[PDB]
Amino acid sequence: ESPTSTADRIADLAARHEEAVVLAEKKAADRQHLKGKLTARARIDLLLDPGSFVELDEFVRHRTPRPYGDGVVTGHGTIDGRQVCVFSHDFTTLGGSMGEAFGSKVVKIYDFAMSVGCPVIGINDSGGARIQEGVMSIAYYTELGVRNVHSSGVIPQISLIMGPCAGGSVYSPALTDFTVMVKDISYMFVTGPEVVSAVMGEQVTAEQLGGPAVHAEVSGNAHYVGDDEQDAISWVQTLLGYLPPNNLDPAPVYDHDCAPGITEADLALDTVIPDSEQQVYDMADVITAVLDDGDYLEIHPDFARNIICALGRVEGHSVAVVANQPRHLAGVLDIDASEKAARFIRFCDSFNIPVLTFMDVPGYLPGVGQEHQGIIRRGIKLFYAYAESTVPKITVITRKAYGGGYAVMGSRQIGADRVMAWPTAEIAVMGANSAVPILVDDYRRRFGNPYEAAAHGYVDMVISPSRTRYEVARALASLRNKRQARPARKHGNIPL
Amino acid sequence: DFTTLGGSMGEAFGSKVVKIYDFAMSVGCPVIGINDSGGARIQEGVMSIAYYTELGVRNVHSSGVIPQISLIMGPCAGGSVYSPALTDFTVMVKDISYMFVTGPEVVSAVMGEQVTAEQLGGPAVHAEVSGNAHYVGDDEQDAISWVQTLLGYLPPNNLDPAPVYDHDCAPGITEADLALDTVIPDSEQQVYDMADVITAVLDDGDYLEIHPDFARNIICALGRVEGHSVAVVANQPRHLAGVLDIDASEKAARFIRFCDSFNIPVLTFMDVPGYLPGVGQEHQGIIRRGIKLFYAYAESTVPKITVITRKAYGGGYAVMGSRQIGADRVMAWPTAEIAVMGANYRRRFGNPYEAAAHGYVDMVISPSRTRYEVARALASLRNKRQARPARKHGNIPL
Amino acid sequence: TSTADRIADLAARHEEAVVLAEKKAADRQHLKGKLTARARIDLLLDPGSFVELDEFVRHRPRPYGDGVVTGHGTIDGRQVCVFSHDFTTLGGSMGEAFGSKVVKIYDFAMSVGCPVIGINDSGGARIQEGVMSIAYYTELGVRNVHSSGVIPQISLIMGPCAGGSVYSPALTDFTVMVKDISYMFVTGPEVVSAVMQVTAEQLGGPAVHAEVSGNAHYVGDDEQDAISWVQTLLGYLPPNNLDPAPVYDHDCAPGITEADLALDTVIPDSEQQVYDMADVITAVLDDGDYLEIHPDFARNIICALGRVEGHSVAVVANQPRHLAGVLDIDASEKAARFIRFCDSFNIPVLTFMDVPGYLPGVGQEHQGIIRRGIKLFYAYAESTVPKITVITRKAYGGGYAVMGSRQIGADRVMAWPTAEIAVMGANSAVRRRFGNPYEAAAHGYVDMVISPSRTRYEVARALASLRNKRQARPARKHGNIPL
Repeated sequence: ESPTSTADRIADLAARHEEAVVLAEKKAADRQHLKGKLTARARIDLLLDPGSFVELDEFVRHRTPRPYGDGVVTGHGTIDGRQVCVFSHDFTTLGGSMGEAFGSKVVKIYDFAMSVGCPVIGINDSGGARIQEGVMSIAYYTELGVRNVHSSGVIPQISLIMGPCAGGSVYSPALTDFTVMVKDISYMFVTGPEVVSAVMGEQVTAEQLGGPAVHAEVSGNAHYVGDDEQDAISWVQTLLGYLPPNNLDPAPVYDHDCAPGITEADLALDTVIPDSEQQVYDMADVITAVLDDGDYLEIHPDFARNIICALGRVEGHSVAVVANQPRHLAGVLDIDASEKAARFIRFCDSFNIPVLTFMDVPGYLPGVGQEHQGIIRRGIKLFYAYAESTVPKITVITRKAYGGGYAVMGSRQIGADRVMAWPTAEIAVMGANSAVPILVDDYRRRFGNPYEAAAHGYVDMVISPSRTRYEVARALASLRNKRQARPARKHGNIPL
Repeated sequence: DFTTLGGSMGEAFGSKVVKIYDFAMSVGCPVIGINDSGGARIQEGVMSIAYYTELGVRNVHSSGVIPQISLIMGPCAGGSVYSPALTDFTVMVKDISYMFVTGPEVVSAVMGEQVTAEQLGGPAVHAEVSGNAHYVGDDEQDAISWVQTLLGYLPPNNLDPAPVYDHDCAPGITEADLALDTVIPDSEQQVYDMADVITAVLDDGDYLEIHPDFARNIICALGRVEGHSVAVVANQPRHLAGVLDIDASEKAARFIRFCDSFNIPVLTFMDVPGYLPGVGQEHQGIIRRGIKLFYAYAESTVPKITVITRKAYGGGYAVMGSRQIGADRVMAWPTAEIAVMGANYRRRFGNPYEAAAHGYVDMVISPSRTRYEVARALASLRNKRQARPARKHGNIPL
Repeated sequence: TSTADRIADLAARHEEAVVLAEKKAADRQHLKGKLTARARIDLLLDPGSFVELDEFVRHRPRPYGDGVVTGHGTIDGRQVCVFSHDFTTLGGSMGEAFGSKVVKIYDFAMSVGCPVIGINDSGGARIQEGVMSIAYYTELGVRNVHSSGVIPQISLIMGPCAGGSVYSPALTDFTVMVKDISYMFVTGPEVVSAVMQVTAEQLGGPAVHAEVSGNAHYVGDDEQDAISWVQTLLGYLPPNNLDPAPVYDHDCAPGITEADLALDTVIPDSEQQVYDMADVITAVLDDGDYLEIHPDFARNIICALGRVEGHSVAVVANQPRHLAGVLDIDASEKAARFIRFCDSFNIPVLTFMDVPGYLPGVGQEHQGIIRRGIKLFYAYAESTVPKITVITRKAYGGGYAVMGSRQIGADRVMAWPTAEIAVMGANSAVRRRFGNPYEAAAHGYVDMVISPSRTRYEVARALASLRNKRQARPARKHGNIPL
């Protein structure tokens, strides 16, 4: 019911707003704080620019307790001045459970984001499906999932996991481009610990089964884990600072403080590669020499540490970095590193971010484990990602460049636009220990260098390492107007 | 030709394969590669790698453009695996073929593992464990025959139509159809063979099965209805109660995306209780890998018909070609149980009628009618046109 | 339970949903001289071709189907989608379940590109559902707008159709009502009389919309005739705006016939004597037959679909038997929308012209003959389908400009020796020297001057010569036609 008078309806609206927000927030704060968690609205407030939030569907209700908003807070705002859409589950209101009203609110802000081409950040903290709504619940899960698939590579999609996330709740995060978890308040699994322990013979805790560390290091479902909710939200904002709003519009360009000439940071790369091939180096020291301010945002820091995927800038422009890391498993490629880099590269290609590869790859990790778990069809994903991509590709060969690993890591035949090799680059069909299908020191002298590849034009230049920053910046600037045609098809058939 | 220079990859060799692949892309016809190689020609150094890469690149730019089929009829190691891995179907032959990125010499010298080539990457390994092999022939005649039969279902390319064959379906109800009224057991812990339903519906009771020895809890096959190519994805309760898991999800997911690329409609037979639980499945990444099948269904635009024979719980029901994921026609049997969960109640909710009340299902039929209604739906959907997101490509989880 | 028991349980609800519901519905509808929703679906579609969807959908008394029968089928072998309100169940009123069923049939028809036939017989909005009903009305309306010119849309009005119920029929391409059993109005006679005293038939009965308002393109004597009318109409149309129209075999005489020669005498000698333009049209079309649109509305103009050599042809022709064939508001809007529809579905336009000018008067000017008569000019100029024009007699000023003259875009314009193509008539220019087509012919504004007996023969040839016509269109979301 409503009042009749105009002033009384304005007052009545103020009362319902008071109940739906101010009251609902006080009380949610009490229940969440005793579990070390923030409220849906506190997270929205930390994520968005102050004063930018426009809340939608504040007075939506389900159709049979009927709290305003139905357990999710939705709307849009800005992050560092650029528009974004937002939803944030309220775990304290009907469990943040997936219902038709809840789901319709999330569907609307997703439709809006697709309509204007802006990113979507989902803040997840849910008790799961709303069982009393029966199959209706499933329908809306599927609706949201379908939008994720139709937004994939169109608008950036980021998932923050800041509470329970089980069952159908895992479906939308799984389809977004980045999933960010938080240290002690989040977990993630399709099937829960109690039923795993009831049908399978396994007694496991929620954190052992699908805690943050599991997905950051073992399954690879988590691209970053924040120490606290603030650290995760900050990571998300920093990531958005590298991305375009959509796959058509340009990425942001920032002012820079790049040295035009040789610096001591540049001269340090002349000694970064050890004399002995037993000794490794930290690729990060190479990467930081090239990127603006020596800084980058690392994707999957704790997953497949034998390869680095990161976003940085050169002369104020977004650049994606993929680099073999000799500090872990000698920088060989394997299943985890290949899927890690493969999806990173395909994402950057969709949103027109050029890829800067630093190569030092001795080969693949050999064992029964790798073959039986499918290194062929899963390692080939990185080949597919490189060959499919049309963004500018610049490749710096620092050391090992053996066989298929060399082929995959942004070689010129796979589509790289500029390939430079240091004199430490060893570009060969295989190492000298493997080439005894026909003394290994002699082979090492003839072929442990880039000059056969350079002689065939497979690399474009062989430079002193200190020139790297400079040449990368040149190559990048020369490639910004690149246009490359794509095969005509509904889509490819990438191995899965 | 393995007997000539080891059948090894070089610039001349490689340029010959480059020329035939360029031709096939040029006229839009399928490519069948027959592999039997000692590997890279090391005397040619990086040249060999370059050409491997060239062929790989062509495979990627042909993916979803022309059907690509790889027969592995011998050794296939190192660089040799790259092109087969990128084609759409890999067919091996027992006793004579194997595939691995790194060979046993290096596995033992680097990892301390003593394994033979056949244990490391033999046909059984790739047909049953890794999934790299979509079919393994007993002999070469059987593998070649399999490849030709497969081609008989497929269009030459992603624009031209698939072949249509002469037909012999009985116009009215048969006893094979009426047999489906009895296939679902009364007792719910008792299973049935989903293959009997599939063979009841398809022409000649026949289908060419993809990945027969891999993830047998799901069936992927090509068959025909009234002479037209139809792709079948079906839960098989004979293995793991028809549960979904990592292997089944990736198997069906790629099958569906390939069929979508070449305009083959997808007919789903649903009977899924849920997902396989365990530390194994979660830590091996069931979230991001199981979701691949959801991506495949939701992305696809070919006609999709779904027959719900029995269990239809939660996310399993969502993924298996529900209407909300994009299916154009969804019919349910009276044995269909469409609910959020099973018993985590059974009398009021163990049936298709709440989903039917919401229009989430289009149809509740006696099973003997399935073949007929499926045929009608398929024929009614051949002119389907559906728009696709504008993008270079999506960002499917890998 | 048991598997056999669930099959039997399903048989019980199926009989409950259709057979028992059908006999009660048939009773309550026969009590008003109307057939059932399912009976009409069965008269419309090919026997046994109907596939019903959403048979057990229920709202949130809960009857199966929620008061509308939805599905798809074939008409004379070609696929069509159909919905049919059941007035006896919950008033055949618009609710969310009801609405979702028609939305699904509409989505399907848009998806496969086949026509939609809606059969309307509704108590209006389901008030108990509040705004939900409006929401769903709107959904359906939007789909009509996005189907407009994409798939043929036909509305059968076979009972009450008031309030929100009028919105979707108004947006379809053809609305057909039935004598004595149907009516249409935005607001009902109750409130209309409460600000004025009127009955439903005088406010919005079929005769009103067939002759006065123009909302009804045809009125059937009974339901069977209206349905037959719709099937005959679909036999002329493509399934959608991309795929070709049906082509039938014919037995056209290859040479000049006596039927052809009868037109040499059809135009009277003295210019105050009028003729029946229909005799010319029937001389040109296959079997002397055509399907007339808006037969009782603006009868100074004829709009019809016929065939030449088995191919669909649209005919727009001035009719001197009514208002001497002048153009007016009603005739302009009728012909204009017919032409735009035919252009959307790639049906060529055959014009027969005998136009002395416009109907004069305060009535016509004050009600906007400028902005509404100009719609027909827009329709001709916008259209890109082949346009063939036969000028039988009067060809005066803007009237001649509008009916498919060559400068407005016609591809072939032939004139009889009785054609008087002039800037204005004899009385207004202050004529024996100008009462003829030859200054127009001398300028090439007409392409040929023929003896009337040649008409059919040249028309057919022109038609056959133009099937591969392509014409570029302005780059725009859409135009700004006057409304």
